[PDB]
Amino acid sequence: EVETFAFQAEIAQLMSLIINTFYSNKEIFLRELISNSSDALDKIRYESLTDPSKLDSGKELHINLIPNKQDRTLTIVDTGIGMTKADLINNLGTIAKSGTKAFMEALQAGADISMIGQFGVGFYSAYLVAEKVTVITKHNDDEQYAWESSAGGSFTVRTDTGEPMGRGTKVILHLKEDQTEYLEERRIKEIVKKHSQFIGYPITLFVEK
Ligand SMILES: OCCN(CCO)c1nc(N2CCCCC2)c2nc(N(CCO)CCO)nc(N3CCCCC3)c2n1
Ligand SMILES: [Cl-]
Ligand SMILES: [Cl-]
Ligand SMILES: [Mg+2]
Ligand SMILES: [Mg+2]
Repeated sequence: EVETFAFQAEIAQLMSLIINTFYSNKEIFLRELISNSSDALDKIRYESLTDPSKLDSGKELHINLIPNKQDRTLTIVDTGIGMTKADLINNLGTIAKSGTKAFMEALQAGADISMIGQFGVGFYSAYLVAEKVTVITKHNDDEQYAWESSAGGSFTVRTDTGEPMGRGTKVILHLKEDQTEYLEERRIKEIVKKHSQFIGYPITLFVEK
């Protein structure tokens, strides 16, 4: 079964502002998702220091970037702490309420979309380049879930039946027709060097073949 939920009103409003505002500096989306992945890897490494069994689900701590020109997708894979069902459906949302509300105050008072990260809501910057986002995730304490939204006020959560990951998150960006530059090898490398040169984990760009 697939469950369907409404976004909270303020998040539906942020998503609509990110989709509708003319704004050319779209490349900042990659920094925000790599920064989220780095947070998740920090959390599992920290927890593993007092409880080594947390790494039984896998020891490697990395980020892979996987462009696919045929499917028009860009996938960010990490082996971080992953997210529970309750994270996906409400807990990460309730923590976002205040950053979302403040970011939207800041934008009306002159701030631009590139400061989204400073409010803890960088994930939604995905919607600068993607018409749909799929988030496949596995936390030690829960089962594998797929989250998915094409915006429009709702999102879905289902149990995931495909290729089981051990622990961590796959973000699948279904790119807009005019945003294929972000599948180009030299553009991904330019963006990673410019915005995220200082991440404490290996970032491997997979080449297509
Ligand atoms: O890059 C996107 C994928 N990842 C996985 C990285 O492994 C990711 N990580 C987040 N975090 C770091 C790993 C522990 C959880 C936090 C995180 N945090 C929040 N929120 C808390 C704010 O800090 C709400 C605001 O976005 N929301 C996320 N979303 C995306 C899917 C669920 C819905 C909203 C989210 N997503
Ligand atoms: Cl993760
Ligand atoms: Cl609908
Ligand atoms: Mg990510
Ligand atoms: Mg990810």
